Amino acid sequence: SIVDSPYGDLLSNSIIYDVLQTILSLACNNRRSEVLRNAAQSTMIAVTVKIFSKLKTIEPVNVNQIYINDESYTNDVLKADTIGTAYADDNYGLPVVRQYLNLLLSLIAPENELKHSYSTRIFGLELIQTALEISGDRLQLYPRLFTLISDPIFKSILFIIQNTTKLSLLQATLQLFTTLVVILGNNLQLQIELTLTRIFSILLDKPSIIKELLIEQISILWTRSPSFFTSTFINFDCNLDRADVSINFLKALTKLALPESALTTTESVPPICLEGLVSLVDDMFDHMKDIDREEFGRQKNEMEILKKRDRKTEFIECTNAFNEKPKKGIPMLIEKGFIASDSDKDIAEFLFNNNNRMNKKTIGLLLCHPDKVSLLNEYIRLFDFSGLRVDEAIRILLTKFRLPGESQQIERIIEAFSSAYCENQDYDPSKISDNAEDDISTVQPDADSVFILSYSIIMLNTDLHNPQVKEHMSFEDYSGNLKGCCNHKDFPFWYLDRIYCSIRDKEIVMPEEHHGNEKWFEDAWNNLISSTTVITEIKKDTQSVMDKLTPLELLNFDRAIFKQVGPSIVSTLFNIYVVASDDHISTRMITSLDKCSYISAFFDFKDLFNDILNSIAKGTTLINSSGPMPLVQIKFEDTNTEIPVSTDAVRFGRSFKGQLNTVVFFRIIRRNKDPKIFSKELWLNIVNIILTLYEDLILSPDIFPDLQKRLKLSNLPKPSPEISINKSKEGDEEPTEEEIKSSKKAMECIKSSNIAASVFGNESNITADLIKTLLDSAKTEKNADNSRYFE
Amino acid sequence: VTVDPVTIIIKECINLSTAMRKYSDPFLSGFIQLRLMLNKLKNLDNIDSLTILQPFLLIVSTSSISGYITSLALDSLQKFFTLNIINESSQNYIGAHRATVNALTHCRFEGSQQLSDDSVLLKVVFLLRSIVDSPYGDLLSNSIIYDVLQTILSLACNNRRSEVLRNAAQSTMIAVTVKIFSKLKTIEPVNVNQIYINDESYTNDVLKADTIGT
Repeated sequence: SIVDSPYGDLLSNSIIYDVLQTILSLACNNRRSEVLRNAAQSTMIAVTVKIFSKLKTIEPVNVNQIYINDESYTNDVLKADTIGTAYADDNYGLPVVRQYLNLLLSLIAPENELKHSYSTRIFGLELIQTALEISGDRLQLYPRLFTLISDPIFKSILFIIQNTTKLSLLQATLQLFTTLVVILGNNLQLQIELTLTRIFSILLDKPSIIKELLIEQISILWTRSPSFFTSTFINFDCNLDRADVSINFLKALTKLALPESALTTTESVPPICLEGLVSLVDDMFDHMKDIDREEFGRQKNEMEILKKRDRKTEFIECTNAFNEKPKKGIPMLIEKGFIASDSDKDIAEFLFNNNNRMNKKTIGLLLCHPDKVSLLNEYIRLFDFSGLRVDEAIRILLTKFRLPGESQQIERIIEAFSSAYCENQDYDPSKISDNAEDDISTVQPDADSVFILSYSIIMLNTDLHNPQVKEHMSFEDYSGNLKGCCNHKDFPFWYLDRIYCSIRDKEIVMPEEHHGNEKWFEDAWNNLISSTTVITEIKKDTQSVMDKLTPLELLNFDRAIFKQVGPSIVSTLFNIYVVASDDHISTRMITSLDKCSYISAFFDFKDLFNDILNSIAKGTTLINSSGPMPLVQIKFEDTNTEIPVSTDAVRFGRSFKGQLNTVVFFRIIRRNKDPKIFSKELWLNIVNIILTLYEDLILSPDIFPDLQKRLKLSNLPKPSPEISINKSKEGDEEPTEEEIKSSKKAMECIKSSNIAASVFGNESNITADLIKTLLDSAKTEKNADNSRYFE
Repeated sequence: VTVDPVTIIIKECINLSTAMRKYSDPFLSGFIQLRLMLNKLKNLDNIDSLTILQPFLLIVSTSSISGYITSLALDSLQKFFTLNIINESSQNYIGAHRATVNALTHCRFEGSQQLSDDSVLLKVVFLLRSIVDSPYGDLLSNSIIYDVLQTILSLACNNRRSEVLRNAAQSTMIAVTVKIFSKLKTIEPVNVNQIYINDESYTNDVLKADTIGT
């Protein structure tokens, strides 16, 4: 009651932190109660809602500044329940929300698995999910909370996904992951790539229940994320130095859609995969609302992003060559379009940009060379420091470098760092002594001064973050060691205090941490955190790259992804349509096939379009190439009609899939706008289906009667029937009432298929090929089996 | 707010559907239908909130379901409320909230031992307090709020329950009384000239027995 009131909002950070501690201790302590625990959980949920709502109305601080991650992640611990039996003294703000997020992380920490129960971890994940769903982008604006979400919370999420079996923790973890990807997906690209790769790996090889839950949550991911698979394609497949997340995702979905994949997997997965594929097709179709395909054809240039995306395989080959040996890799990179020129500026730019798919230790070993020492001077000139209190400069330098073991190369690295630090910061003669806590106008060492300070910093890190070294290093000893420093003077007390504390409660992050096993997950996440979340420069972009793309380029990306993943999708769609048995699933499948035909016709994919149409024709089971039931024409004694009872008649009347595919096929033919899209097999199939539908059933030879009336010729001779009877019941007993009504149903379907306007009158289907095939498919022989209609 | 509430709705729908499937028919069908309808959507406009809440309210009101399922349903309802999924900018929000409160009032279930019953009843009472003490609860109806008073007071006075549940019911009753008379402070007074005669009967309303539960 207090917290959810203005009086609560006028409290202090320490008080509200103690409130959080006590309420959460009551909520997540066994042996207390159940009703009391639920009340405490609801109270904690409400308090979190209020806290982050208050966070929503606080302006950001230092928007233009660059943040160097230095705060520790193990400063808050949930103290044991004992109730019964800026700075503090302010009015809330960022300190309380930061400490609350830190405590929540301590709840779900991957190194605290043995110290907390599963209900506590699920509750912590739920609290984090509520906080995210309340704050979102406004939370993304602030740097420390975004760091605590990027590195450690997502590390915990990935660890839980990889190494859990309770499935109740897994459900909460997957829900939080989906919430993160939906809300703050555009700023957590690397984490999403890693998590999705792990999920695909686990899903393609543990009980089936885990895979079912994984696929269900990831399914709820793609439906609601705006225009999925194409944002993923753009951000990952076309960005290089990453993995083809979208293409691999679609390939795994196609591999998991067949019933052969329904085996040794939960049977509810295949419908989910089919929904995903249908969603991709529908998204592509919706992207073609009003595009005027002529305009698409008029386009000449291709997006340079796609051009580089087509060059990715040779990029991987060049990267492997570079990792093997730089003296051979560099000529290979400069031969192709990756490296602009042999100028060291371009080489430094490349070595700075793509520090994700380049062996960092190999980079360090290469860069120690003399010519590579000149390259190193240019490369560190490429950096940007603007102060950073020396230690943050060291962190920046070591983010994308593995220091070689030998001391000579370390000396070269540190001296180049000193020179670049001097160059990138213009010192001033102020040089204020104590009683000056800032670093811009005050601390101003020299080249050898910062050299000594940086060597001391490295020594302090390697001495204070190794458990195998007895004792530690104190502030007094370190300060005494750094006597005889800048300007032959000593550093200020505040400066050394800050440096010592910063290197104390944070280990310097370095890439290529280990090589082996038993720490593979820690190594992977270290090579992730080394890239981001140590530097968080907010670009304040309006949205993801999706919105800043013109509709033509969006359609181009759709065309590329379809070119990659089309044949597989259409193959699995036809497979499941053949297997399918239910009415609704078959109708949805054939609608998806119709949309696929439309999309193939839009992008002028002749092979795919003819493949899908020919598959429809062969599934029609009406144009097969390679017992005999004579056809019977039915005329009543009243209300004269025509009911031809033939083999194909009953075969069609007892084929739901047959009629569905016929009507869809002729609808597709109706929609067509180009004649030079079909194939010879396609034209043969359509001419044959129309001919066999003319032999019997309902295709009257009244097509284009205007010409017949022009020459005053009579109606065409109707093909004779094999066994024609006239009924007086309104004998030899050939027809049956149910087969009669089945033939009537087939007649109704065929007359509803509007064949005449579908095939002939479309102003485009009338081309040389159609009439040429019509003439070639003629008959010139007088056998009895065909004399019934030969003339 | 600004957090695409349709995503929260679909998450709760898939959660409840998965729970029912694991525990194991019209309720699951309604959840699936709502799932599809919301999936083919982009915001919450042009669709009445009563349709969104109807499966959840129906699964709350039904008597022959397990306590775990209705507990999950009530948790989903409270998450819907606390995130303001249904607001003043939604169709039939008056009807939606009135239906939610009506379904809560006549809640029933069956299942496990007294601890689970106490937990689900506590969730019910918390949701009723959260909704009445809010503006939306102020925009309820006379009969609905009278029924809320009847149910909460009956639960409080019943001696066959636990102690914590009775304390929670007492606290909620005090809060609801405070809210009712605080609203009474704002109503424009009735005729101050005509003389009133106390012909209205003094005893017609008798507290009913507890009905929510097994």
